[PDB]
Amino acid sequence: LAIGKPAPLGAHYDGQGVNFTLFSAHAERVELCVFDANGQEHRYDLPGHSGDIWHGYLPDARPGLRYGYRVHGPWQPAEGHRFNPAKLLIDPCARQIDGEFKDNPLLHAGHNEPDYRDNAAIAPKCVVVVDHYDWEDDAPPRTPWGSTIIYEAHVKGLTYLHPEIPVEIRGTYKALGHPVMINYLKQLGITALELLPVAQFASEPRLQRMGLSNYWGYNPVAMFALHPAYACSPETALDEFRDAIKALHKAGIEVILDIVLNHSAELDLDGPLFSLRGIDNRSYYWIREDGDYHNWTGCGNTLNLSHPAVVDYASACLRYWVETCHVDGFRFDLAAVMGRTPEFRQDAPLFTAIQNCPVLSQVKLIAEPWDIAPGGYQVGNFPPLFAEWNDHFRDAARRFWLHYDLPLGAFAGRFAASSDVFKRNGRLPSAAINLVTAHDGFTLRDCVCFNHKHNEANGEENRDGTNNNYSNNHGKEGLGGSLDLVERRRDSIHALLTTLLLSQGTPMLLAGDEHGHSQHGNNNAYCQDNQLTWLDWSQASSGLTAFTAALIHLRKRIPALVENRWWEEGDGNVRWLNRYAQPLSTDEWQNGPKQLQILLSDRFLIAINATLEVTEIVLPAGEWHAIPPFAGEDNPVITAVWQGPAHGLCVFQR
Repeated sequence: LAIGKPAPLGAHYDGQGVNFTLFSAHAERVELCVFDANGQEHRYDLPGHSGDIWHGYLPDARPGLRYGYRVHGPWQPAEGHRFNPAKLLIDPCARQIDGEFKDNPLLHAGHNEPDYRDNAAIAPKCVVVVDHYDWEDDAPPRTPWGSTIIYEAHVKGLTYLHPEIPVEIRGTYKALGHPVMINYLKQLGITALELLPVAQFASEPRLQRMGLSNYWGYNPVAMFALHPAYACSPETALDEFRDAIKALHKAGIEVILDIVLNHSAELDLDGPLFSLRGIDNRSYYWIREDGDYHNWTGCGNTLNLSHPAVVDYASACLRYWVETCHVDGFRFDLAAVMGRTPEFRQDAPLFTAIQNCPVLSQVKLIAEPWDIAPGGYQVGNFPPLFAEWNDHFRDAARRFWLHYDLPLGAFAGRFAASSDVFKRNGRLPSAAINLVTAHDGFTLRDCVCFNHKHNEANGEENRDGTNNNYSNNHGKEGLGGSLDLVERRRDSIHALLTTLLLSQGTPMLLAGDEHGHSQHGNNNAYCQDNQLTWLDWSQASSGLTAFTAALIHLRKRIPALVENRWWEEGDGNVRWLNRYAQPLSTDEWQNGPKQLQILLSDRFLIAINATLEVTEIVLPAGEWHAIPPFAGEDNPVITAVWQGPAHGLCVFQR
């Protein structure tokens, strides 16, 4: 093997061979492993070793070359070292994997002693590849944060059962860019399509043994590879995905990738050995004093995102998806791990690396500001470049409309972009990603049809999933029921949807919530790739869809919601009025009836009756007319006193 160069990261062909690079601070020797047409394996030590980077060059190596790594080093259970050359490892920067990660006993690295059985026969291989994709004139929409509306969707579930999409592309990357979806997305009014993880992932062994699979995809095995199962053309999925991205960009729609950098599919010490564990367990992961893993993600392991080599690796990965795939931003799963040096720091290595990266600092950065370990709760403590998922808005809103036990003041707070949380530093209202629901938990519809979760299909006897849903089945457990039950919850769904799309901040709507999508009571469908999870369009509600689309287009017309500036007492952006159209007093905010009016930019008014009985609300001065979707366009009815439904609302304009 030639000496090659200590960069770039991974394997890159240059016309006369391939240059292989691999990081490892504790490896004693690295063997590039190549395979011929007879499956026979050929091994070569990597000549190069600059710093902590091992490198080499294979002259005449052509794209399509299957390879893997074999790393020698200390096998010290107590010190957190797990080097086991008996197991073929994957290049952590591999851009394409060949093979499936099906459960197998040969994969385990070993407990106190390294398992000596060779795993080459059933271990997916990496594939040298070249990218000649022509981007033509694709440019980033760069949509203002003040006019952003995110739509969380699952690549397969979004179009798998869509009647208007050609059967052979449903559930694939190709579908995302088909005229049917692009048109729908545009007419609905969303600006950013956020996809559940698309970095090649595997199904954990525990899932495969239960006859299930990993549906969401929060279990990455190759962070630089595009998940092939969602591709129409697997051996060339990336081209397919980028074609869909061109289309979406042409229609002015952005693409945001949900991504996990906090853990790998290697899970805990009982999980399969794929890469990191055998390349440099000590460096890649957060190890405790006894050599075992720090389980701060609750997934088995936690990448040490503060380690310089890991920061390089991570930031290089994020850069790859932007430069090669042209995504418009990221949504970080269990983001707190990114700031976790031992403790969470807003100035942690990854954050400063992201902020100083000319490319990454230019895209949209969204975080789930926390992890499950003590000190991992970082709501409102992320760098000013990041926006944050506002889970407190999720629960607050649910409690306000479904439980009637939330102070009128707390709700007004959540509606005003949760200032008490983001109103610091140079952060704007848009840092608050408001959501009523998301992939985890109940769909919007199930929040009004179920009091309890029904996760028995997940195989854990309903022990899994959150127990704090703040839901209200309105009378009977389950979908359907009397016309009354149907109308009573339609009022709540309209109210929750309005709260979401009209609140100050960045709205994120969950795909399927516009049309009554249900998961039938399952509130943790992470392992369900079937109906109950896939969007059922043939059964979708056209009425609620239009109701939702009108809301989103109304928003774009309200200055107080699109300017993205904090509202100041009396500046005109908003006024809070009671049931008599009077400024709420001190008492009223504390224990007054849950009824108020929110007039924005003094031309739009939202009337709220969050009590259990129909009431009358006297509107402010002027001639107010209900507007779509609460009334028809060009509505001539002037409302002086609003007859408000129980736990409902209506919007007016003057």
